[PDB]
Amino acid sequence: MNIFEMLRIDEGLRLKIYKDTEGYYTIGIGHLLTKSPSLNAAKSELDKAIGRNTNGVITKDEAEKLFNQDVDAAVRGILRNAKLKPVYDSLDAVRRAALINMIFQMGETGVAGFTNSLRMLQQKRWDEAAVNLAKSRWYNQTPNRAKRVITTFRTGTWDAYKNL
Repeated sequence: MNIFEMLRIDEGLRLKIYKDTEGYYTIGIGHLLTKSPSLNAAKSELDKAIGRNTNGVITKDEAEKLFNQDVDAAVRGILRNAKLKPVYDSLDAVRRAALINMIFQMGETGVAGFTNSLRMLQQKRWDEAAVNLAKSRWYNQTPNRAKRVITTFRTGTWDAYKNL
């Protein structure tokens, strides 16, 4: 268990281009390709990102490389966000992955809005943070995933991912 496996499970890994919920071309582990409605355009973007003429199809390895790039971007983002940096800075390794998981799902700005829960996490008030997060829209919208992430924050272990 590592971040890649965690996200592969939570977000799912797609080897072919598809449309996200906002109707935007995406691939791999939730990797947004473009907001253009043009598939050719998405295809061009994809080849660039993968560094291969893929004709809209990628390998798991290529998805992982892609994923790493996103993680890196997420980390740089966190590091320039006054609401997230302090929490991230305080978190142990597994909890960091749980936070990055959230960013993958909702975007940095969206995660940064969980003001109170973030504070609790920074304070190491695990159960309190868990209870607070269980009240969220996010929890009620994608409960299975949210519950896994929450359990990860509560325990600091990968326990929620052991038997899926």
